[PDB]
Amino acid sequence: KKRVVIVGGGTAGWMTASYLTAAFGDRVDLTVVESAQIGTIGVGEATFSDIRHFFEFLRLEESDWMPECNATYKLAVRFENWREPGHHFYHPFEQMSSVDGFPLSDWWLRNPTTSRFDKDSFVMTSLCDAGVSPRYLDGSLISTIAEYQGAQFPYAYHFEAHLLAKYLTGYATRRGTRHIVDNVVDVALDERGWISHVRTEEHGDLEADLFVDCTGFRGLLLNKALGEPFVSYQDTLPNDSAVALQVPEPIRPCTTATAQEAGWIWTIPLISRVGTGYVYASDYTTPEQAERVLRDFVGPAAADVPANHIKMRIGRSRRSWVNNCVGVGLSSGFVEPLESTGIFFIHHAIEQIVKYFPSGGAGDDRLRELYNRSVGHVMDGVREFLVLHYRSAKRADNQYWKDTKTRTVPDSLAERIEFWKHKVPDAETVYPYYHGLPPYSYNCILLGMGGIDVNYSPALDWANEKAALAEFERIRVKAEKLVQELPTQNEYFAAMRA
Amino acid sequence: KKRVVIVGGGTAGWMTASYLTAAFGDRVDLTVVESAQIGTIGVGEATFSDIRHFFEFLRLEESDWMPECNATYKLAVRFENWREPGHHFYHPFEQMSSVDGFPLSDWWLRNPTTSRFDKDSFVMTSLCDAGVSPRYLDGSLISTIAEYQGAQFPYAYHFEAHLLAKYLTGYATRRGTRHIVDNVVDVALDERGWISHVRTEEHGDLEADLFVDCTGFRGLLLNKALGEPFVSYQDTLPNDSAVALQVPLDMEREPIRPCTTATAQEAGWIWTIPLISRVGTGYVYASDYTTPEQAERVLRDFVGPAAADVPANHIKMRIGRSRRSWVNNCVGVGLSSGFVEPLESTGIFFIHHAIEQIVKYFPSGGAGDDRLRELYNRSVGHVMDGVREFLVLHYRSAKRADNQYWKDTKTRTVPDSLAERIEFWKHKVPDAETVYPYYHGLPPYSYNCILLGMGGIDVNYSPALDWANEKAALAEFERIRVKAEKLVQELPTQNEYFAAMRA
Ligand SMILES: Cc1cc2nc3c(=O)[nH]c(=O)nc-3n(C[C@H](O)[C@H](O)[C@H](O)COP(=O)(O)OP(=O)(O)OC[C@H]3O[C@@H](n4cnc5c(N)ncnc54)[C@H](O)[C@@H]3O)c2cc1C
Ligand SMILES: Cc1cc2nc3c(=O)[nH]c(=O)nc-3n(C[C@H](O)[C@H](O)[C@H](O)COP(=O)(O)OP(=O)(O)OC[C@H]3O[C@@H](n4cnc5c(N)ncnc54)[C@H](O)[C@@H]3O)c2cc1C
Repeated sequence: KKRVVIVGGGTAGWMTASYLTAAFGDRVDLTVVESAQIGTIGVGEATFSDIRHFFEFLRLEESDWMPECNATYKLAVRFENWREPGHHFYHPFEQMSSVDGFPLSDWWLRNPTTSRFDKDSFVMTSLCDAGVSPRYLDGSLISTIAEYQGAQFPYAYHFEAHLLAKYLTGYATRRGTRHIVDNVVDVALDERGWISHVRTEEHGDLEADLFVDCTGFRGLLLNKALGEPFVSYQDTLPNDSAVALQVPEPIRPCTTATAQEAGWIWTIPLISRVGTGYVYASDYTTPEQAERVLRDFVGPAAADVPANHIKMRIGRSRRSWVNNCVGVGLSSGFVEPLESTGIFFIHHAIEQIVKYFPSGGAGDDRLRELYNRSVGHVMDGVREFLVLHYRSAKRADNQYWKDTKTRTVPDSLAERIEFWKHKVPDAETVYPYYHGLPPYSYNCILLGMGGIDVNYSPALDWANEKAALAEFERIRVKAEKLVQELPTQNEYFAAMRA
Repeated sequence: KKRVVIVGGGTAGWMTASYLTAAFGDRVDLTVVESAQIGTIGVGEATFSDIRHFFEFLRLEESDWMPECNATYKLAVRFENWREPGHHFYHPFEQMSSVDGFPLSDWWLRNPTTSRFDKDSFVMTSLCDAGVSPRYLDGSLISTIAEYQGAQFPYAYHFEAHLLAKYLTGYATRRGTRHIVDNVVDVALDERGWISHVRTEEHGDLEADLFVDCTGFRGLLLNKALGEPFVSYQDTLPNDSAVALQVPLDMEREPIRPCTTATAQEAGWIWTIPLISRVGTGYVYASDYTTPEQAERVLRDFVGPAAADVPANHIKMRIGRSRRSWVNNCVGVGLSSGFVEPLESTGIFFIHHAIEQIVKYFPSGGAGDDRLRELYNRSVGHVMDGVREFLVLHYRSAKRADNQYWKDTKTRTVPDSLAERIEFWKHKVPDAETVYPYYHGLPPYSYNCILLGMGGIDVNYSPALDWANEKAALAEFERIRVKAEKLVQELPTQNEYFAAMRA
């Protein structure tokens, strides 16, 4: 009978408790200890293509939780002004078809229907441009995380972080999770360096077979108590700061990432407000200037809203599971939210905690090794993907954007980029370990950002293009039909609440 | 405009010609040169989970080609006597379900319904045991190769190799392939080491933008002319020889079993490939442990009196792969590129993958061509290296240890990465995280089937399954059991199915 103690009551702590509750029911003992004094990070409002697995694993329907979390649909990230002023493109959550053995991006490079690869190749692009729900009013859409990401439309969500945490708190406590409001004030280690207990101020000492560090950037257990080194990603991704605001027509079904002079601004539309933030590199602009740029970007509704200034710890713990302690969430690592991967890292982590859950006996070192390899691959792969956003962005208007082309690139990515100049990204040339990103994602960024010239495959000069023309026409016909038929998110969620 | 000259008219040459015809039509000029005097290898009659992509790419229906090739269905490989005498198990061409994030093999280890993982977890196992067709008499089953292998039932075929070659010859020649029957007697190189032409005995010199070496083990262009080194796999897979028979049988006497059988022997294993009118059979063996004469005797004894007066085909195998399969303007396809023993019938898979990749990385003649060749070589090298690991696992996990040969399977070299995987697999059944990470045509369920069937390595179920609710897993095992018992009562035999196809 295993006991798990989760330290931290942010999104990471309550996702962990709820997921473990859904996986193990009352057969594993779960305790969350969270501080009333120490706040959560206060952001984290957009998700990634994994996310439908999480809510379905909890056996929750969208109507169960979306109204309570002011949640909306996220069908894509909309990138504005990365290639050039006034240009936008999408990374949509939608599989890219292959025709006669070549991805649609290859055919598009040879014979584009329009100048917009995303518009020609994915229906979700038109839904985002039109501002419609992916689901009809009758509810219809137009087991592992990986399998859910393989769905035709593996869409995601926007939500209020605090409301999701409160929702998941009720979900987990109603299903047996013990909820302690207290500070962990000491982490006691035994002679072999394992955690023997966490000491609280008022609830005594908590023992467990597994301690989950969900304490955020501070990494109280994994980093402080166990001394696990942290590996910076700042050589390749200099953005180290953010300033965020919550500020009270069709709701656009995507996150917007609008490139700025020293970083980029997110727009996350919720049911009753917008979450917004400027992620920036402090070497290139000040917190004062970044807040000014953000408030100016939002406009007069951002006048007297309080700013949340955040210094980010960018990188990952060398190992996320050390002895009897596993870091989940910001304690394990973090990269800038350009593709909204933080909750994906949490979700992946907790799926892997279940997968590699220890017995207490033989094999546990190998299970921990596999766990650590899996989470390290996800973060290292995503880091490559994020670097590609900056390395392929065409804009070069100032020192910041010029430096994206000269700074460190992971060596393996540099080689992939050289291949991608003549073969569009595919399974052979993408980071080969699971990191949540199928090849179409790389295609969307590479072609959208527009800074690297990509050649279509010479074979397409001799292949008959009839099937490819037919597939582009099918997508165009479907997109124009869907845009006329689907309701807005406003109407959809009004009916859901009703 | 572009010119491709294919040297060799075995399975590799005509698969290449027909595939390029289907990919490019008449927009590329194709020539096959093949020797009337140098025969083909004379074996290669079972295929792999990739294969339905090939025929569909050529826009062929099963009724178009199967009767002409005396073809049958291959739903699995049946491994006999590898674990222990009298034991069999399958590697079936059927996806393995996962329940609540764990593969069915994990749940089976915790709570097996029967002692047979393959019977409990795959419907195709029962079809093979029962000897029935995967398709009803009405034809119903119960764009890239990888996507075809992802089908629920990515089944394969048996066929007469020479009849398939003849069929593909007609297919390609009727669609514009020039067919030269002649010997290539010289391969001339230009100053930069590229092939300038191939000289034939009677048809002059042939130039091309791309030469495809389909000359078999001899590798006339890739290994001889261009000097490309060959990398032996014999450290890990010692089987180096084969003796084969084609045995006519009244295959209408009894149901044709829808699988290849691999029956372990004292110094290797014997294949049985059932066709419409005969059986292809052969003994793959290690020459250090038995002689050709003893191997032929064992094979003839295994087949029985129907092998009387049937001539034996003794084959020395070249086991390994070319260091690079595409060098300058020459790409090796088939045995010229590499070979591993046919334990999982992967040779035609290698050809099929190679020709798909030839189309994928087809050169322009200009910038980028070195990178395209690099990607091609990496892709085919990963396929062969991954399949090598998978084959080694058959021997490394086989329980039988009754003689020196089978004892030596446990002490022989194992690729270091596979040795590490095996240590993980003792506590986590194979999955995407632990299997060879590059495409090699083998999803994780394949590793599970071999690991659990061979029975020589103890595997523990995941500790999490002690706390996970097993209702959904029991429901899935029951669903498979119910479906399998229904299907075996309803499906026709292959005999009936193909009799109606011919009608
Ligand atoms: C600027 C920014 C933008 C982001 N945008 C996104 C996005 O769009 N999408 C996304 O998915 N993710 C996003 N993320 C990531 C996301 O915020 C985190 O992945 C997620 O919120 C989980 O945070 P956490 O629970 O790990 O840490 P926190 O929110 O910091 O929670 C830490 C918890 O530990 C508790 N704690 C700390 N010390 C103690 C102690 N001694 N005793 C008891 N309790 C203690 C605290 O009280 C708190 O409950 C963003 C992050 C940042 C910084
Ligand atoms: C024992 C054994 C069992 C096998 N079993 C299977 C199996 O079950 N499944 C499977 O998929 N694969 C199997 N394989 C592999 C299979 O045989 C090959 O994948 C396939 O037959 C392709 O052979 P090839 O065309 O490359 O060579 P070959 O059949 O040797 O053909 C070579 C061709 O090149 C020609 N040639 C050679 N030199 C010259 C010259 N100078 N001029 C002109 N022409 C020339 C020959 O005449 C011939 O046409 C097996 C192989 C062996 C050895």
